[PDB]
Amino acid sequence: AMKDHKFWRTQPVKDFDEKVVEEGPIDKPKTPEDISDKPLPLLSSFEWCSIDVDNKKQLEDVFVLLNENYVEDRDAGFRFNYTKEFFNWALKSPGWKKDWHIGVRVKETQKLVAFISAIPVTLGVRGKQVPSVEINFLCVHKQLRSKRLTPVLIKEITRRVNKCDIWHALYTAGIVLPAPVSTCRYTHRPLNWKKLYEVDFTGLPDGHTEEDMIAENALPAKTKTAGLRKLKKEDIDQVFELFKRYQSRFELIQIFTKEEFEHNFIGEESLPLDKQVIFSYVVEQPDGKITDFFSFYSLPFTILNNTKYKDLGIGYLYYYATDADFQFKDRFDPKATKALKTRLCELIYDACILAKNANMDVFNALTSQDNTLFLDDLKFGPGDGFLNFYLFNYRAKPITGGLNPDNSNDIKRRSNVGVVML
Ligand SMILES: CCCCCCCCCCCCCC(=O)CSCCNC(=O)CCNC(=O)[C@@H](O)C(C)(C)COP(=O)(O)OP(=O)(O)OC[C@H]1O[C@@H](n2cnc3c(N)ncnc32)[C@H](O)[C@@H]1OP(=O)(O)O
Ligand SMILES: Cc1nccn1CCCCc1ccc(CC(=O)N[C@@H](CO)C(=O)N[C@@H](CCCCN)C(=O)NCCC2CCCCC2)cc1
Repeated sequence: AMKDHKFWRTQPVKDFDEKVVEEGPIDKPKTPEDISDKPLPLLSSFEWCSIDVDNKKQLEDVFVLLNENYVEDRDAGFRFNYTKEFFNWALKSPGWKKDWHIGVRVKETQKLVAFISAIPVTLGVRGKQVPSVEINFLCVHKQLRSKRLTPVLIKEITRRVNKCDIWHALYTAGIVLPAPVSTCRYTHRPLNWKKLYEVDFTGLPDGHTEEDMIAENALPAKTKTAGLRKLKKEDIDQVFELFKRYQSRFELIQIFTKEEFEHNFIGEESLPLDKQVIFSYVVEQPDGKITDFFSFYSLPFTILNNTKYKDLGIGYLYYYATDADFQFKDRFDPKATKALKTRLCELIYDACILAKNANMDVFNALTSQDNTLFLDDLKFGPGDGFLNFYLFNYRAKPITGGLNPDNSNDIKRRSNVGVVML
């Protein structure tokens, strides 16, 4: 259908038909001297803008913008609540630039009415290093939808990034578009089933009673794992080396330096429990050789439409890593596959205890990576929403996000997708 995308049909992206043999760039090489130094045009009523995260009324402009016009569920009763803190983490990774925090203020009043964003990252498509940028936070004010302002924001953020000599991008979106490299599904391990129920995040399956469900989803008040401790700087190297090792396993990943890792996993110390964004943990055995690591972050829902409650606490399982299976085999071979499982099913379970204890009403995950071994087992239910990963200017061989054709967790053949968008 690429032809019906009046805009996308002009972009360096893979296609629906097109099968590939050799993964590589889509445009004939370019160089910054080739790119325009002039920001694109926009109706006279509006002026481009650049957002300094460290400016307080600018962060404020964005936080408000997205807080009222960003992504909602398919039925519009819940909306993402990205907090200023969260922005402070995600928009300032190492290498970030204010020139890539593009805003679009209306000139007469200056009201921020559009945003699009890029932070730099280095991909690992089938192990082939690829200097790219990661895109996220594309948002246009509700009263400005359909004015086809988006292709501009893209055309403009692309332009700025080319000017820094980068030519590739990783972006994920829900809607279907040109080259889904892979796809995944969100799932939900209820922490506060009754509340989820009282705000219509879920319903009551027949033959069941709140007690039944409430008991069915019950979680221990204390984690069940020795060595289970929360990451510190001191660990980085072993951890980082551990993570690096583990993720080797997937066809599509981010190639974290050590710094743009520590930042990604240990957030600003100042912040209190109700503010904190990233929750990273590790398992330090007696001899020290920490063997386990997993993280998750907090990204609530603004419960629009409800009188019983105004906010939903949600914890998204982030990155994780474990030595189980590999020190064992070569192939992800059975005796080793199930070897991981039990160890995984044991980690995440504590993630759910941990997340629950941090006040998260529901714990989410994606059927990407080896999520599939523990999901069903750990009671992660099927979400109604899905996520599509894409690559701008790059021929990639379709990779795996854990879904059998009936959108069922593919427990056998897991997921080749290694990144985890924020
Ligand atoms: C190497 C450098 C290059 C780097 C750049 C790489 C690509 C980046 C672009 C992708 C950015 C998405 C990433 C994320 O942020 C995560 S996903 C988070 C996304 N956020 C939201 O959904 C928040 C709430 N929604 C809105 O704010 C939305 O308003 C909107 C901004 C998403 C879309 O704006 P709009 O509804 O007013 O439509 P429009 O008239 O302005 O433009 C339409 C054209 O753009 C495409 N259109 C509509 N929604 C789209 C979407 N989410 N992604 C992409 N295209 C979209 C369409 O396919 C179409 O074009 P066609 O004619 O071709 O069909
Ligand atoms: C990069 C990025 N980060 C965040 C967003 N994006 C990009 C935007 C495109 C990705 C996207 C769009 C919209 C959403 C919101 C969303 O889809 N929410 C769904 C996720 O699946 C949801 O809340 N599902 C819940 C509630 C929806 C109810 C209203 N329809 C569900 O299935 N709940 C039932 C769970 C239940 C299963 C059984 C066990 C108990 C829990 C998520 C991601």
